[PDB]
Amino acid sequence: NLYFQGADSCIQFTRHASDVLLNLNRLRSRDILTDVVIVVSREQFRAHKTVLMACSGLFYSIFTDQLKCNLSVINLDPEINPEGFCILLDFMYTSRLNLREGNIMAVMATAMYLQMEHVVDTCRKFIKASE
Ligand SMILES: O=C(O)CCNc1cc(Nc2ccc3[nH]c(=O)[nH]c3c2)c(Cl)cc1[N+](=O)[O-]
Repeated sequence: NLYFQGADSCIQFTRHASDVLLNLNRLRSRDILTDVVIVVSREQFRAHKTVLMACSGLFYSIFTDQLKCNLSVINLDPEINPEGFCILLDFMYTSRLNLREGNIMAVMATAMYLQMEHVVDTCRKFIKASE
């Protein structure tokens, strides 16, 4: 699937961006070219620094710091919920946010810590609606 757009009339591929993420998530599943371990409450999550930086203000700041960009292990605040992190990491790699009544507060807190503004705002709206 392709279509035209812009004063260019440039060809755009509809599924290209989502296909790239699908493939990045496959690399993560197979531990191919992963270059960082994120440690949350003694659980370990392998990932790609570029994907993290593309989705999170916190990770953008870390991995653009000339000192911290060389670390292969990054520890998060030990009060961060690991399920909250796993939900957001999955979101980064898929566009899908598995928000539920039983996890929304943890996910929101985690998204605030990671500086994922669109997710925070979304959690706020869903909390607002249920009051
Ligand atoms: O059967 C295959 O081609 C292997 C399928 N698996 C796979 C494929 C890719 N990239 C890939 C490969 C060939 C392509 N030809 C294209 O036009 N685009 C392509 C993208 C990545 Cl990055 C991870 C995985 N993976 O880890 O599973």
